[PDB]
Amino acid sequence: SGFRKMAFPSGKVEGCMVQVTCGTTTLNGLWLDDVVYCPRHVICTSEDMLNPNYEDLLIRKSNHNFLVQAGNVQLRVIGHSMQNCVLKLKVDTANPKTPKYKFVRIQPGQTFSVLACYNGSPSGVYQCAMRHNFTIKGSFLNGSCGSVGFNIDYDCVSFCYMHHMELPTGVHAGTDLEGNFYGPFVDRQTAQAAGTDTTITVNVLAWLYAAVINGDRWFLNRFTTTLNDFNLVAMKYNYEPLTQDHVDILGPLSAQTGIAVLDMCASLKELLQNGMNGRTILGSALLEDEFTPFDVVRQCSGV
Amino acid sequence: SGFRKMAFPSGKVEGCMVQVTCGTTTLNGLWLDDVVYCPRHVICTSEDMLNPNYEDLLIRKSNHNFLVQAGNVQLRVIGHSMQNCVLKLKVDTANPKTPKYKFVRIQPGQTFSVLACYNGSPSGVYQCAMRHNFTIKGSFLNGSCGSVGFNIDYDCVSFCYMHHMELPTGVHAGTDLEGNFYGPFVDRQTAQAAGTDTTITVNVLAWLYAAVINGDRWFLNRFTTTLNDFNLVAMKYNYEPLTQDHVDILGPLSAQTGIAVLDMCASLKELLQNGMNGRTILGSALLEDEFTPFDVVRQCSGV
Ligand SMILES: *[C@@](O)(C(=O)NCc1nccs1)[C@@H](Cc1ccccc1)NC(=O)[C@@H](COC)NC(=O)[C@@H]1CCCC(F)(F)C1
Ligand SMILES: *[C@@](O)(C(=O)NCc1nccs1)[C@@H](Cc1ccccc1)NC(=O)[C@@H](COC)NC(=O)[C@@H]1CCCC(F)(F)C1
Repeated sequence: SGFRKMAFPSGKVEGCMVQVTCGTTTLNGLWLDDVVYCPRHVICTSEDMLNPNYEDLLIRKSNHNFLVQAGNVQLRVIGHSMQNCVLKLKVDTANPKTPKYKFVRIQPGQTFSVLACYNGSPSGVYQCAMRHNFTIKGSFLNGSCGSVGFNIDYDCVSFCYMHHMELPTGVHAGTDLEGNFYGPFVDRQTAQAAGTDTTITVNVLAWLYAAVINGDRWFLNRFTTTLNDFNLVAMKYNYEPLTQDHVDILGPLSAQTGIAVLDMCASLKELLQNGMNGRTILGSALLEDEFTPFDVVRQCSGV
Repeated sequence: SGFRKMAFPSGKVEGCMVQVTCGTTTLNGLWLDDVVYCPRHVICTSEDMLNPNYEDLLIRKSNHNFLVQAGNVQLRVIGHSMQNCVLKLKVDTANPKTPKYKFVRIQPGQTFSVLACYNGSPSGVYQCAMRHNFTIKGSFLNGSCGSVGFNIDYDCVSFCYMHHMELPTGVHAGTDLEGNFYGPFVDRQTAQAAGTDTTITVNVLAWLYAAVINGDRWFLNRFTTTLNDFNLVAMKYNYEPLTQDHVDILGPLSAQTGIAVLDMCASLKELLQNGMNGRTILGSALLEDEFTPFDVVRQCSGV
């Protein structure tokens, strides 16, 4: 028993982190085979951040402008190119610790682990979710750019995120590993801000199933609603619409607990309308939306 | 910015996990140099758990009774002995991935990372705190015994916990790495239960400092109280007494924010008396007591 925000073991990713320096800018890189991936703004200076032309800035650079450090061993840069908002630095040595990997792009509502790094050295690991406005609620300080987000499935690391910057509200923005931003954000200095956000409904129901599996049942009731009558109330509380596909994904949790998806929706409908009355669910006094149905099944007992 | 429950990178610990089998019992072990450490109840059977004599059970065992698996390679057991509630299995091979390490015992209020494992394979990492009643609020399923808790300081792994069992309320109990239980718990079948718990006051104040550093200031006030008048109210809400030593530990956070420790105590005193009025602090609607002053300094900006 127990239910916690659990990150994947970060071992496989720690062996890939390096420090990339260009001039006075130092940030983190990801070393896979003979390529180091890092945010392209490592070539920029404080003056070059109003409206930079990265193609112009990259062509005025040479291989010797990039210092790459893998722990203590220096890596010799033999090539450089840009791929969208990411730099690809060809190095002379293939990383002997390169795990089996994929570059995948995630959707709002999906979760991933983040290995926060500073100067090529990992400081901590935690779990994150991609919000509907394409921001994440992470924990990052100056020098954390280049830190990556990932999921693991049978020793295969699926890299999904690279950290680039912090938005004015304190939320975080980054790209997939192909250099394409999550959301309408740019790697230049603008007054950009995160758009409106909604609560991930399928995740809140999955977390209510984890609570039932762990003994929290005070919020249950005999009632049941229709998918359409549930969506009318969800809309008023700024919750994402629940679809029939989400009901089918919640199926295994519904089967394990003997509580129907529309039965669970009637309890969520009441929690939104009345609140919790000073009671808690899995040690929390708010409804949690950062656990997917997969995360719940992965952590909870199958009994 | 941002503030999250952040575990240490688990890489150094993942390379030490092994699977230990004795008969039909399979659990996790920790391989350091040529010794594998695991819970001693791996030698027991369902019949032997009423009131076992572990000395009697261990003497009826031989080296060939223990199968040790490090990933795929089988480790040959050349010695065995008991150290309190832990078994020490001497193996023929020294772990080449053994990091620099210490066996340290932690106090209530301290935190540590947990690498949950099943069959010698790590499944996830998360942060935990030792409560005043010597239990932890972890996330563990059948087969998780042998999972370890640790802290890292400049590449030195200080192992502080080994998981043994779950208590009836769903909380977890284990030993230090010398085999000595945290708390009045035993590794036999009894109706044992966790004692009363208190809230860790110095941790709640440290977390209020993280909120001020991260922009949450609605709970601040102009008032100030004495250490003695604060402790009278803390006692009523089941909070641990705050000492002058705790005030001196909170000093660096007080200096960074310009808010005096007794000033912060007046805000906590008001939060306990009136609640939050539907407002949140660092995304939480309850007062968090699982971040130490160290954890806050480690994660928050020094500015
Ligand atoms: C790096 O880009 C970084 O850490 N970004 C993410 C952050 N998350 C919380 C705070 S920052 C880092 C690179 C660097 C620049 C110069 C010297 C050394 C490292 N940048 C910053 O730390 C930061 C200010 O430091 C000078 N600047 C930015 O993050 C840029 C702001 C505009 C958008 C951007 F171009 F994407 C990054
Ligand atoms: C192992 O001891 C274990 O996983 N313990 C911690 C748990 N946390 C949540 C659920 S269990 C595991 C060892 C094992 C025994 C037999 C077969 C395979 C593995 N034990 C258990 O999973 C569990 C029931 O499984 C048969 N029994 C216990 O945990 C014991 C209960 C009494 C106290 C104890 F002796 F310390 C352990």
